[PDB]
Amino acid sequence: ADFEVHMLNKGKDGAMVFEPASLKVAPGDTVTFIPTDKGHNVETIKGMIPDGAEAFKSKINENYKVTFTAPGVYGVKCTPHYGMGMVGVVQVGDAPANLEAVKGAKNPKKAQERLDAALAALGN
Ligand SMILES: [Cu+2]
Repeated sequence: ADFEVHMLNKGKDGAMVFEPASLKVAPGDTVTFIPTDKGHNVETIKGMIPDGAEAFKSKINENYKVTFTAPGVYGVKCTPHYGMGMVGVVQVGDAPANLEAVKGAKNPKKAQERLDAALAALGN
């Protein structure tokens, strides 16, 4: 399955958002991060990627397709807008094994708020 996440200046949850900010996929699915607004990118957050994943960081304005192979929870940010809370979560598979690290990872306040809401939306 191939999914899309929009990078937006304004969305349902306010300014500087990924929509959807919460997504559950299967191993081998893809997610494309779409630069619907300019000025955004996607980057994995420190501490928020599972065993066997590779860190990643797109270029600003890049239409960025990730194939998710390693199971677990991924926290992503927009690099410039991380302090404004531009973040999202992708869960790959069921029963993610890296929740403790994910939940303990440090983040700016607005980021943490949105991450925690994304995680709760995933039933995590
Ligand atoms: Cu951004």
